[PDB]
Amino acid sequence: MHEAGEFFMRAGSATVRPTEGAGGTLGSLGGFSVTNNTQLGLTFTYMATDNIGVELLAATPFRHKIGTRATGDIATVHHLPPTLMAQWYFGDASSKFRPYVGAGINYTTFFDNGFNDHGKEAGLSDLSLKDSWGAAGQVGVDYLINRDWLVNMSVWYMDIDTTANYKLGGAQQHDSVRLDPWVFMFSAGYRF
Repeated sequence: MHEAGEFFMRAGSATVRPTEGAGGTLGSLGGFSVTNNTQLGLTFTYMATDNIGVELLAATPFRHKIGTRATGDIATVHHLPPTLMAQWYFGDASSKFRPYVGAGINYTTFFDNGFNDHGKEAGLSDLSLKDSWGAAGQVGVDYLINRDWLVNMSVWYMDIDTTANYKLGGAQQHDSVRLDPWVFMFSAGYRF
């Protein structure tokens, strides 16, 4: 059984290295400040029945502080470490490694801190950080180290969307926030 209903569990070794500029086109706006820490989790890949499967990466709880010029740090904010990365096998039959092209999607949901005197007392405003989906296209390759276990290697580039707004005393805000740091996805994989 090397396809369809295949269950393979891996490690959640996500090496994040935030230190880029702003985007990657020809603009500059939306500064951010997040701490790097997410190299101790676990991944779970499951195939349906067509060389296609979903990979769920879960690790420690993400926590950081707002680093925008708007206020310059003042409120708290936490995201969800649990992300879903789709995987699809493109052309396979006999090779030295087990390639796989897919797309990593960052599942962002659940509320967080940030509220204040008026915000908290108003159960709104301040929040900003809302749910979103950080889908990004990328490829991956797994080296067959052993016959009972292998190693999966993958990486990212830049592609994520995040909504920043809420109800400010009875208003509808909306701020575009993106945070796609240098996160490396690599770890061992085994049938599970």
